[PDB]
Amino acid sequence: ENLYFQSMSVGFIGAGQLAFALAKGFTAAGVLAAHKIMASSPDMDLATVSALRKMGVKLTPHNKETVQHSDVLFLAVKPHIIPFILDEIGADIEDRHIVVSCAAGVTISSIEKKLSAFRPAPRVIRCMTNTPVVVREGATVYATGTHAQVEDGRLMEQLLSSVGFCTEVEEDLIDAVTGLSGSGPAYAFTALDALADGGVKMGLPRRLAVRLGAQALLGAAKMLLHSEQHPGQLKDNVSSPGGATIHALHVLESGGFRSLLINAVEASCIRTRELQSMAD
Amino acid sequence: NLYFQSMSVGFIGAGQLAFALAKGFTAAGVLAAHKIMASSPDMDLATVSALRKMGVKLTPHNKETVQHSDVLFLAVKPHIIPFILDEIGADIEDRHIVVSCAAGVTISSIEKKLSAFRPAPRVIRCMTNTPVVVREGATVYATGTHAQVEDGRLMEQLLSSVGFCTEVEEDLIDAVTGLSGSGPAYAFTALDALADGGVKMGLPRRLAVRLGAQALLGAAKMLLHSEQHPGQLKDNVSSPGGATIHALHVLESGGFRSLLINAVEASCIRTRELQSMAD
Amino acid sequence: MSVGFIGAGQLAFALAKGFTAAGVLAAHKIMASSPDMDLATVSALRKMGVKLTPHNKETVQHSDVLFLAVKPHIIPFILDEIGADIEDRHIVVSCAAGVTISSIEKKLSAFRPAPRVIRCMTNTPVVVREGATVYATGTHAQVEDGRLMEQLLSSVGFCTEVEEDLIDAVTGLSGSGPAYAFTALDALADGGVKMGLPRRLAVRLGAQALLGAAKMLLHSEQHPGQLKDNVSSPGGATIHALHVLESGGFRSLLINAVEASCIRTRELQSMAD
Amino acid sequence: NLYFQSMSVGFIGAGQLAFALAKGFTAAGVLAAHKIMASSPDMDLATVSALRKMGVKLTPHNKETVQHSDVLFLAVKPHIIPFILDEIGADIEDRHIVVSCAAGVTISSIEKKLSAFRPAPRVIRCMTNTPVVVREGATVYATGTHAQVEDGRLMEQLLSSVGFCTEVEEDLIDAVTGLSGSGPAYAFTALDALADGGVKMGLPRRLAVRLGAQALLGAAKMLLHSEQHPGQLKDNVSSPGGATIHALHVLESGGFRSLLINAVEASCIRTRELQSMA
Amino acid sequence: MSVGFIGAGQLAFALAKGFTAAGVLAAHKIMASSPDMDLATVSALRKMGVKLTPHNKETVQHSDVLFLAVKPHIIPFILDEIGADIEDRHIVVSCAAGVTISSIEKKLSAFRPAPRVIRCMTNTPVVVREGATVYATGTHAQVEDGRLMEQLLSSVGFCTEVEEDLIDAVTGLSGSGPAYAFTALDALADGGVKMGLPRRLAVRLGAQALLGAAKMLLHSEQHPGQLKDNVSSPGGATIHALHVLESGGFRSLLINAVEASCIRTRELQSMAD
Ligand SMILES: O=C(O)c1ccc2[nH]c(=O)[nH]c(=O)c2c1
Ligand SMILES: O=C(O)c1ccc2[nH]c(=O)[nH]c(=O)c2c1
Ligand SMILES: O=C(O)c1ccc2[nH]c(=O)[nH]c(=O)c2c1
Ligand SMILES: O=C(O)c1ccc2[nH]c(=O)[nH]c(=O)c2c1
Ligand SMILES: O=C(O)c1ccc2[nH]c(=O)[nH]c(=O)c2c1
Repeated sequence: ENLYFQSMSVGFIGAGQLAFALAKGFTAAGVLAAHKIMASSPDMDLATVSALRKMGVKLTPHNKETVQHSDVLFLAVKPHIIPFILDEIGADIEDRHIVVSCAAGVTISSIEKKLSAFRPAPRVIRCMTNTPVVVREGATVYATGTHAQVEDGRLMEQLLSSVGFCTEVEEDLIDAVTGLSGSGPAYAFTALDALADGGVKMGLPRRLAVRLGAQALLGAAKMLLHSEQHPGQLKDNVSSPGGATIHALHVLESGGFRSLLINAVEASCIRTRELQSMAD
Repeated sequence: NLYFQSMSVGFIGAGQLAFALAKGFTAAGVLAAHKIMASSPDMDLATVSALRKMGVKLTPHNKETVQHSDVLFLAVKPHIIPFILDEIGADIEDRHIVVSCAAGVTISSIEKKLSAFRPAPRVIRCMTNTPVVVREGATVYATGTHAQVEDGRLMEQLLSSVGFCTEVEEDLIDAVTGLSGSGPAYAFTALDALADGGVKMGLPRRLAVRLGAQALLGAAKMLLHSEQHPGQLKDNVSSPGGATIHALHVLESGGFRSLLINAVEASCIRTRELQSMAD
Repeated sequence: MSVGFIGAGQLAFALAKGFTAAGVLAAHKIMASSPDMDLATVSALRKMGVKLTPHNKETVQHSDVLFLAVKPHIIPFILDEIGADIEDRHIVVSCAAGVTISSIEKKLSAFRPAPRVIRCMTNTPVVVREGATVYATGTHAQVEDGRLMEQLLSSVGFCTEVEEDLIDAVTGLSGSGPAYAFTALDALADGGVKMGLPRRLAVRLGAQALLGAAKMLLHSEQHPGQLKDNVSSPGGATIHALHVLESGGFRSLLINAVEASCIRTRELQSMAD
Repeated sequence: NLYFQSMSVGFIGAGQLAFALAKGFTAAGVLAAHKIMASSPDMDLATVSALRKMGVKLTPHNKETVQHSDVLFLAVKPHIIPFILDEIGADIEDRHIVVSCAAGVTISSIEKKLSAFRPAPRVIRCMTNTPVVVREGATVYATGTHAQVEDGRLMEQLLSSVGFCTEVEEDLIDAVTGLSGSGPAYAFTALDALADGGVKMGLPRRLAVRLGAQALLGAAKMLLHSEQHPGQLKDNVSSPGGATIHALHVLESGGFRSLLINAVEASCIRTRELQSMA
Repeated sequence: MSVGFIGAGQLAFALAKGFTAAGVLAAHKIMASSPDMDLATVSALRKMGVKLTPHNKETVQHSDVLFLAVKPHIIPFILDEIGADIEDRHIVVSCAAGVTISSIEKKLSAFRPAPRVIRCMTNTPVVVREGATVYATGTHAQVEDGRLMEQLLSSVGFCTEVEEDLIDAVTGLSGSGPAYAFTALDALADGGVKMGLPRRLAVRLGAQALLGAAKMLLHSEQHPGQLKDNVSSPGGATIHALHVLESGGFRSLLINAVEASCIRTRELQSMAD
């Protein structure tokens, strides 16, 4: 509302799944006109690029053009690409820019070190988000850089709140957030596929089983978000004595279900830390 | 702009699912709380204490609920159902729609007990879940022998106000129980574990719970709004060599998918057992 | 166009058989050299019509496109043997797993500047013209070099250009993939035999099943999970079998395999460098 | 080809298998799409939409499919078969060849139900799979008590147009179900996982899927065109100390082979159960 | 002495090849009958010099010792086909797994009293004269019948008489044993290849290792655990490898195998009876 009237220009360096998801989310939110977004990519024959083209997002092979168009500039490329990108358009970053890095593991310090060689006070924000911004139910955290104004963090929270949950964190939490909510949707998609397989095994049509499993997970997550109760307490409320649910919970426990999800968060976090160590 | 002006709803049993439906129904604005009555043997229940605050009428006597109500939800444990039907069978009238939410309990068994008192009882079997309390439930129903077409349409309209609702053949309901009946508990277990993972890697517990729940909510919503297979949506998250595909490997190495299949199967089989013992 | 092979083991035979079955090369325009002129793969190229020789230098002098079909540990010795013989006309195509374009160009540049080098990763089903091939172009490979290589290798299966840093991963997937499939086919046949089928029939049916599913996926726009959903009737035989695969961590074993083959390929080159 | 000259085909059931066979048949040029009729209890399915696109005639009444068909494919679940035989049984004539594709359902059970209407029903039992849609199916069939010599011949020619087809004794069919009936789902599972492995090691998903499918297709063709044992072909692929033999070890360490045996066995046993129940 | 085979699959070929290699029977004094006169095992007996025929009755009329080398589910049909043709002179030797002497004698006694029946459990290495055979004598088998059978089958490997109730267990051990060994040899060769040996050499060395160890044990009075102790030098390579076998439950897998083959053999006969 107030952000739409700001008439912001947004740029994405990188035109893959995350850039498409955010562009789709921002336009569905009405905070940005699609034609006020510009995206660049070295490979213009990607499917995500054609989807962005149909939305009306401006597309170019030239990262400099994205930079010059943009007020808020998202870096949506892989971690090992970031230093080459900063070398290439570092001279084109202006005082008016806010540079938002979405690269997993890449530290504000490494970005500011590159950019400060060109102009002395680059405004940098580090972001970690996920694909459900496309349905305006993302989970986003951000940390502000050395030179990011207080108004810069409030602007970014306003923008990212339009497509889901958003909150400021200290940067040292972001690798862990990556393993939880960055990778989280993929754990859920895996779980939903498996639950549907279970529904089909027990005689449900696939379409119904997918719908029911997804509705179950959505409702449960919303319950927890609207409850101040522990998830174990909500689990207890579901499970009647001797009943169907408690029998199913036992077979999950017998396979170490809980430990697998802990293993997943840890593995994603650890990999995020070693992608940056390979950079560093 | 739905509102059932001439419908009175009663709950026999005042436990978790009764409160959840009454809360969902009232939050939806389709029923005034004062047109809902609930009966319970343990009037010191925490759920029976909350229903009073909403304005739901409470009574200790199942006969009062039956006499007050047109739509009668049977929200009791499965083994109590034949004792309930023995109690109020002679009080069932033509106007009544009896909606059983008892897991596993067949329409045939309910109709056989009620038909000893008055022929043609109108019976609908329901399987729903606790997220109706936030109007995001997953409900299926099957109509009995003597249920009229308007009965099912009315129940679907009512249960659609608190989440997804669709008609199914009765022999699918034990499997629905294993999937969406028990599913929220699988999700609560997963969210506790994901939060433990976040805490292990250094996040505060409160933030970890919030992020994990938001992640699951968003992913579920994506799937419901997409025509794409969940495997395609999974593919879009995982960048080559990246954090997510490394985490997906450790889920696979533990047989994560098989445990969720095991769970649906175990809940379904137990539902079939509970009934085969009722017979 | 004349083609030569340094090395005459399994992969050299598979390419030459595929190329000539494709009609893109005449067998008499192909030359192959081997140290052990007693390998069974050597006698097969003989019956095929390929010109044979023990001298690596003869192959170089007779061919324009030069395939290096030797084990990765022998490439430096081959380059040191023939490096003085490479000319402006030669396109050197290394099929050795792990071996970098950099390492080939370094050895050859000591003899003549700007060697034209291509790195290729292919697999044995080129012998039935259904291989899977990727290639990366070297520093001095001209534009027509890559296009020529794609034209040649597309005649024996799928072929596409990649950045060289993907090739070790390709090795773990389609380079080693046929071996995973042969293992799977042996095991599926054992399962058919356990359940009462004659071995010959069980082999034929399992192989046909795998061929048809692979073709379905290549010819469909749909995700393999969606095609899986279409096979599995509710409550049926297939979804019961898929559960027992999942319970054993079937998917993770295949991920483990691609990872292990890729990592070993990286080790083999690190030991070379 | 004079077998298929004036032949009309009907599918009772409009699910995934009826669609796959109708697509395969029309793609093969054996039958014309308009000469094919299908019936379903729910004309609002996903597959019934595609069949309408192809030009196949659709109806909600199975009696209409029977009266319009020479070769009648029963493409429904095994528990529905006795209900369908009760429904259309009085309409089966001496001209009809009844082809059951239901898993586990025995020729004897079908003949018993149809013999109450007319005494010599011509029955064939079939087990095929979804890759008939690209004419690379794997099909077996067994002929019933009253199937004429030309009947199995016609069936052989029809199903060979869409892939491999051979006659078997009926007592092998449950085992074939576990192997080539369910087989494609094992392959799709394996291809999804192999692509995940490629992605973990840095490949784009689209490329990883293409390479994995091509690897599987090429290996399968190699074995079909070779007289050699699959273990021999495996040995030819594995260079000493190399990448492939290292990957084969980790497959062996997880019992990869036993999982595929388990799968064939579980599918076969479920097929026997579905019949022993119904 | 004239010998016949009803059945001409793997086991019939192995016995006939072993017998004639042993010099105890002339190939022209051997007759074999099969329904599928197109099996590869049938053409091998042809090249060997064995007289072939499709008619089970011809084999019976031409031979004195009559081997039943058919699958266990076909024995009753064979007995019903030829039972009227058995005479005083015939010794009927059933090699079908699980099939009891009782069931054979019951079917044959309906035609002529006192049929002379032997039950045998052998294995494929009779083809190289290193088989393992046990036999049990029937109710009406004379004393010279057992001694003759031991003389014949000792020419193609180890042979001893047993009580019939041990034969299902023997089936699980030496009947199925060669298959366990072939599996073990394939896996040991894979291990040699992983560690850098060429496949042909790894197969030869692994097979020689197994042959020599088996011969050591047969020729020694010592317990296999004691011979194991003699191989394993303290701190050495062998004792490290034995630990990893133990950690995987190697011994229990072999016990599982003998048990599973024995139990299945009992099931197959229970289904027959
Ligand atoms: O590589 C991955 O698995 C992955 C997952 C989520 C992510 N979310 C985000 O905001 N930036 C990222 O790079 C990102 C990467
Ligand atoms: O025992 C349980 O865990 C359980 C779970 C979900 C349920 N949903 C419903 O509608 N009625 C029920 O009894 C029910 C019971
Ligand atoms: O040793 C191996 O496991 C192996 C497998 C496939 C290969 N394909 C190719 O093109 N060059 C290679 O060296 C190669 C090696
Ligand atoms: O139950 C199943 O999963 C299944 C799988 C493959 C099949 N192929 C066929 O031809 N008829 C079938 O019923 C069939 C059923
Ligand atoms: O089917 C089997 O696994 C098997 C193995 C060994 C055998 N040895 C013998 O003498 N008669 C048999 O039937 C036999 C059967």
